[PDB]
Amino acid sequence: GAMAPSYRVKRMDIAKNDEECVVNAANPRGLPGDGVCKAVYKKWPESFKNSATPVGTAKTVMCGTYPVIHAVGPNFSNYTESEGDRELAAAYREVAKEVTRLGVNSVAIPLLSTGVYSGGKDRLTQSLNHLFTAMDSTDADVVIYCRDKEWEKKISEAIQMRT
Ligand SMILES: Nc1nnc2ccccn12
Ligand SMILES: [Cl-]
Ligand SMILES: [Cl-]
Repeated sequence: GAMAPSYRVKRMDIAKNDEECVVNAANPRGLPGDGVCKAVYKKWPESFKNSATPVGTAKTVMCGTYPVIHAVGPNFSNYTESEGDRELAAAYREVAKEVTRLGVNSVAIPLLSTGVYSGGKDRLTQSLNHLFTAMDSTDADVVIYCRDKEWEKKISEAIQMRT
């Protein structure tokens, strides 16, 4: 575990993370995809061997000794708000199990279902709160990776609020 487990946020490419493992915002078929998934495919292509897994699950594949946790959030274009909310919560619970099983002291994580799976809605608060529900009982240092400056500010404020 980390000596004083923390949450941090950084605005940069998750493929350049400084953590002991990465969470991919994966599609269920293990395809290269776009966004986080495509940068992850370019950085760790070996990790996409038998990475396909259902919505609401996480499957870890090693790239050398570096663990890539493929976490499949729901595409809110396809799910009802209610069913999507349940699957998004479940994907993060499966991430917490994998991070714990791997015995890592740190993990790089994107906000699942906030990009091309958002069904065109702002899901910063919904996705971040499900991340906290899952990860709060783990002792890994969590570093959240985001793209836009307003998202970095809002994620940083939500972390600082609970400290
Ligand atoms: N994950 C994330 N970071 N910045 C943004 C901006 C829009 C939608 C999702 N985002
Ligand atoms: Cl960058
Ligand atoms: Cl997404």
